[PDB]
Amino acid sequence: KIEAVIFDWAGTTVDYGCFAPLEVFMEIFHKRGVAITAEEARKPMGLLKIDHVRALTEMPRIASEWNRVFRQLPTEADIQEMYEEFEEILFAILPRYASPINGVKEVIASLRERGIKIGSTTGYTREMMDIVAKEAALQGYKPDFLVTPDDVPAGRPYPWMCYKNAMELGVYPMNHMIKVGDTVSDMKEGRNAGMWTVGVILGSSELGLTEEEVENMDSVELREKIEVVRNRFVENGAHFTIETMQELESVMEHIE
Amino acid sequence: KIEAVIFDWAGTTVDYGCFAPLEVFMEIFHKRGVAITAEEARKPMGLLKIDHVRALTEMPRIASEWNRVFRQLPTEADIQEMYEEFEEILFAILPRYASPINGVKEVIASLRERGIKIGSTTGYTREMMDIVAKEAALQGYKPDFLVTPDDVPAGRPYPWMCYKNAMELGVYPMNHMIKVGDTVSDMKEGRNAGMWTVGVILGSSELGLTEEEVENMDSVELREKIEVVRNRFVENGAHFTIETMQELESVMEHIE
Ligand SMILES: [Mg+2]
Ligand SMILES: [Mg+2]
Repeated sequence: KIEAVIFDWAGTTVDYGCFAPLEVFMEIFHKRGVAITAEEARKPMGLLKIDHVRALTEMPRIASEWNRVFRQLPTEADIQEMYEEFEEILFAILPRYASPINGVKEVIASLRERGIKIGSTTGYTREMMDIVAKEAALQGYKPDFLVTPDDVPAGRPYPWMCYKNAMELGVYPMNHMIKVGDTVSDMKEGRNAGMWTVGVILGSSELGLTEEEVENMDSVELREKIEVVRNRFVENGAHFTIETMQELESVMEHIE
Repeated sequence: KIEAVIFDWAGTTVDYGCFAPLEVFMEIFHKRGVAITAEEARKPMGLLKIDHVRALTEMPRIASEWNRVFRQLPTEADIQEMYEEFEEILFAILPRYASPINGVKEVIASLRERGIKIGSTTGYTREMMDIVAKEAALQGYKPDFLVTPDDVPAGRPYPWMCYKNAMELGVYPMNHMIKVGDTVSDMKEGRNAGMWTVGVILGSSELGLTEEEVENMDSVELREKIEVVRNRFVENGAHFTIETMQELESVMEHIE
């Protein structure tokens, strides 16, 4: 029997498409003269903040209208500088990216009515979680427990945060707990903690799309884009994969 | 691949038969008309010494006599009095049982120069451990890290103290570590946390015999009482079986 399930935040239970970072970066470039495509910015997603900015600096169609504007090429100070402005802008807007993802509520309220327990981990800092968590409760969502990289020696990929959840909820053989996320980073955490690990595709920043794009998109442009993400999960630990949260119960039943 | 070993304290790395509590466990009970056997008092060994006494009240033979000299089953006072007394009598001799089982230091130095990290769990309360380590350290042993039942929500059988060691030593997968102790409760802690669980016998508590009592020991008596203990372990989740701790450096290479 699994006695607990452990969730991630942006891309899984909140922010469909996990655009929160996306708009900060977009702005940190628009505001400087350069306009950058949603496809440009969501490519280096996955690296650390600062390595995501030197990456936007080495794409040709970008250096090439920066040196049309400043008539020089991007600098180590320009990179050191675009980074500083990150936090503020993310704080500024975070209260707009904390809507619980569609249909997530109805499954959670279905897990508790079985006596299952609910924890969560994130990459966001404790000071960022002070906001997300607040607006999510207003809009309907509050896990049984919450941990951030600030409570442990190190964040994802290490399994430290998952162990805390085990202690706090009072559950112990780990393979008695399921872990659910929306990125490569999330699959690794789960394996390194000896937990059963799952992945979600729709609205998972890995996919990149917006609820509306997903519904009006061409039945064949969609299914092939999906398959890419499902492979990427699998190739990184993923024990199982799902399109939406509504199939989670079945992956629990499977496990037995 | 094992990067770490977690050791118990009494009867595993220091004392030799425990005993530091044995005599303090039988009087507090003799003082009240009840009589308890070294075998019975030695049964729940390993718990937090607060949880231990309690287990001695929930033994049907014992209760059958807390009800013979008193109606009343014992309750919270019959329990938090014998304890109050226990710490008084024990806090008077402790520093006499902080001596390393013969030739264990000799192992621990060979495991270190081989890069492995050594951590530990126990049943003593932080107050008590503060004393025993102080002496142990003088007479040879100070491990890399110590975690007591006072630093988490509960004690052996729960896996919380081990997860901690892990968090603090920097080792991931929970099977890259080897758990080692001298009681039944020690065998469960180990498997409840997904580690390699191994018990020691000669100089333990479920053998509760002396160093020199074990020298002047026949052979048809020695060769058997030791199976009586090698069978009490395995029946409670033991992966391996050792007679003295010079045979550990092998059950390591074996796991591979
Ligand atoms: Mg995510
Ligand atoms: Mg012991």
